[PDB]
Amino acid sequence: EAGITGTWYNQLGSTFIVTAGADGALTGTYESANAESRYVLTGRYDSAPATDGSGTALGWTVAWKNNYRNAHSATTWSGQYVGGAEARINTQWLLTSGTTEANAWKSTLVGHDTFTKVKPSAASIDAAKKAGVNNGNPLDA
Amino acid sequence: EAGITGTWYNQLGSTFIVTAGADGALTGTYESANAESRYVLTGRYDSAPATDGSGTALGWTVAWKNNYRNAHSATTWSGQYVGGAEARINTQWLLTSGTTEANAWKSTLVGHDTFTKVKPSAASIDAAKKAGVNNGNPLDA
Amino acid sequence: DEAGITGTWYNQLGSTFIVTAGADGALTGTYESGNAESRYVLTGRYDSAPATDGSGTALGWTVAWKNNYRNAHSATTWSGQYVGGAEARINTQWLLTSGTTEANAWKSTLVGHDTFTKVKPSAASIDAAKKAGVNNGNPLDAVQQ
Amino acid sequence: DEAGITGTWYNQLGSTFIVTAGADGALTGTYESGNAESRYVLTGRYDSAPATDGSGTALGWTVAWKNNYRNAHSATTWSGQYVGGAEARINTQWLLTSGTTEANAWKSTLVGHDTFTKVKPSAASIDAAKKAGVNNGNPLDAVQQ
Repeated sequence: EAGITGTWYNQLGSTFIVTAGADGALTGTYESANAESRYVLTGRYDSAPATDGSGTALGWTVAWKNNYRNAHSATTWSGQYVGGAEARINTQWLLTSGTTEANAWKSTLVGHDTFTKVKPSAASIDAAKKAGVNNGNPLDA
Repeated sequence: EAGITGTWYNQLGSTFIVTAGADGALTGTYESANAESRYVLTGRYDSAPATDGSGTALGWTVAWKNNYRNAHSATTWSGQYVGGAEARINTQWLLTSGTTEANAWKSTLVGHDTFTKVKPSAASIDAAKKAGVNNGNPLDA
Repeated sequence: DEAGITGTWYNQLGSTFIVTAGADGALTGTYESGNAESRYVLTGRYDSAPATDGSGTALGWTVAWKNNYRNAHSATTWSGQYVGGAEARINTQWLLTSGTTEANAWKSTLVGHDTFTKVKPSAASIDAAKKAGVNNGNPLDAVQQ
Repeated sequence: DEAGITGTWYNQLGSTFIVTAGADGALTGTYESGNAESRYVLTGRYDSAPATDGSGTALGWTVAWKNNYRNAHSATTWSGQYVGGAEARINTQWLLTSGTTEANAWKSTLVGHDTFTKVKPSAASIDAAKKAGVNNGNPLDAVQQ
């Protein structure tokens, strides 16, 4: 809640800006390390998590359309928030593109992203970058 | 848009009630074949799809908390809408439970759901049911 | 399950795999789209002693999409379970990973699902499947049309 | 890649697999959590002639979680790619499917990711990994503690 609301950064400096509402809503924007690269997001989170050391389940969606570009696709992230001095949101994502029926087999990509509250540097932003980046962001996005 | 807004039914009679807004918002509820089993959903969809026979990309999230139960989990569906006389929404989903760090390996289930606009019968609602149902709905939900 | 799994399996698009289930848990065979150019080696594992409570039989297999004719520089894994009976079926989830550059790693893996039965589908069935959007885990480029 | 893949690989929690890459594309070996009771047969496939453009080497493998000691009635597949070099690495996505009843089929398959390198992690590294939430694709019940 207090912990989820705010700005989050992935492995590559992509930026997730989110407000967690009292009622379980997630609202915000997803962008790159640029208004051309900013997209609306919305989701849900468990607003009354267990108090046993478990993470807080959540998920959200970005449709990759804004006033500048349309990639005809949408990503959903499913994951959990873990608070603390090194707070993280660990996720798995699915990126589905609109396709014809014949191409439906290649409609959905899968991956994983970890978000933290401190912006990374180009060192760990490029090394880790050579480690295999995992944006669920289509290039056009 | 006109085509996505409305009530959708999965393989097992689970019910997805959604409004597609002009701006790309999805808002609605997810429920069983019961207010105890109704949960808020929110998502995004491509409000300006290609006109080449491709589907419309979309996704949405349910956090499995309502005023009756809390499963401490959230499902995201990623998929595409295909319109027509047998309109469908084909999806893949991820169900992540809040877990401790040690149990994070079993935090996320994966599956697939197809939604159509006509409510199925118990025949095809139980056969197809013996065919292996795929709700992304945790039991407590 | 050794006897129940061994044999030819079809998806609803007609893709075919031929597998031998070994007593030791091995799965060995081929996956094909009809012709040799579309046929690939498969190998995997299955639970050779599953629970005796009505549960399915966990299994998985891999196909690397290289044979003596073509190479799609990719590989698919299928993870799922066998259910025996007069309508025996293998329900799976698959992952198709392509070799890519580092920059393209994030878009290296497709995910999908597919179901196999022992009954060859008719063109009819094959036509409605295609209609319900194709679910195969083979890349089209593995297919010699 | 036959030479680069053959050998022992570790995840950041210390799980280990030992694989031989055959010239023909086969992957053969074992997966273990230290002791025999936690060791399982693996088999898979890899692209034995990958692209010559900087791309990785597509591969996959399966482990059914049955050995001579225990049986978890499940199987995992890993799909991913090998990247060679002084910091050689195998990046994967995995699917862990348990045999279940029909009613529980919807919750039969876990998904996750894991990365392997040729360097055994220290307890330190192992401790921060555990901290960053465990990513292994083996069920705990496959592990003899």
